[PDB]
Amino acid sequence: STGSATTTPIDSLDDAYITPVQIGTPAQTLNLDFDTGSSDLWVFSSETTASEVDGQTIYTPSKSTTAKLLSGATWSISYGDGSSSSGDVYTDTVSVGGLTVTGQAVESAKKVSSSFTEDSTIDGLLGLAFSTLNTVSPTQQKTFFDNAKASLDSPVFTADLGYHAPGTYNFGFIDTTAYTGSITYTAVSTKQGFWEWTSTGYAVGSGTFKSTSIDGIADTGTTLLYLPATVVSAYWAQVSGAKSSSSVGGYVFPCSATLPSFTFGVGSARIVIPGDYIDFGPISTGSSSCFGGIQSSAGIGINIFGDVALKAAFVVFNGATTPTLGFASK
Ligand SMILES: C[C@H]1CC[C@H](NC(=O)[C@H]2CCCO2)CC1
Repeated sequence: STGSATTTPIDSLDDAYITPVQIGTPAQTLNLDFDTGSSDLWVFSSETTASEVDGQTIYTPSKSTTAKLLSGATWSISYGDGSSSSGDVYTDTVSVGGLTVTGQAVESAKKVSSSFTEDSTIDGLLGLAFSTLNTVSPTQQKTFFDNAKASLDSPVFTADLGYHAPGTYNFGFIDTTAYTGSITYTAVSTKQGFWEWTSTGYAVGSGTFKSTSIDGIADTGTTLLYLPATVVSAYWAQVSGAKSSSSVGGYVFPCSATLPSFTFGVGSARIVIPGDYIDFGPISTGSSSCFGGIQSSAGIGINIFGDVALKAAFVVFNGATTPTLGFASK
């Protein structure tokens, strides 16, 4: 089997991407944030504290003839951005782009933190990291991909995120029309539960490539590119007037600037992030200070190849017995 679904930016800045997902019988379609940096499929629901729901579409398990309470199971998750959610668990039928999993754990939120409430466009998350990170207790649950994997034509999924445009998540096949040149594959460590890999270096604009190992995670659920402070300083030094602002919470730059590109290495291959992809717009409405899309990972504890990097590539998440990651230009 295979599946193919379009993923759409939630706003004009590509702050996140939402993908429609069918849950239950008859189908209830919710728009979920596919997150390769976590491993829970959770949704706003009829069980979510009423004051914490503000415009989201909810899953109502009592209206699904295939929903079953997973007795005694609870979940609770906290993300790197400080947000959180928790609740109980149902199993139900879940379909993405024509690919169906029966008996998928659907984690129903009883509580969500304010950032979730305040984002009316995201109805929940669909985790695509390794199932070892799943938070369900006392019986850990599998991700949608892990459940689907044995049925797929090939044990892979791909992320093809757009810049200020829709893109595609495919399951079970590689669309050879969706990228240019060849796909370069690179090793993955699953020791922390992430799609963790080592970039071979970077360049800023038309500058020379610096060969240096940068360990980080491929994370579709993180907006920006978080890299070591040395790398990030070298980038922003090429933008007149750019500075790190403790009050704003990272590097800002004059909105009048033209940003240089940023290149990252994948083995001997190179992925170029155009300068425009690094512009996250005014820090506040009407401001001439703009927020940068490349930020320091110092204090996070891990480097994160988030959407800013991933959207510049066609990315293969290879879930073979020994997982790997592939990157192609597009
Ligand atoms: C238990 C699991 C729960 C999900 C966590 N994911 C994250 O915080 C994301 C945001 C940035 C890095 O990846 C990782 C631990």
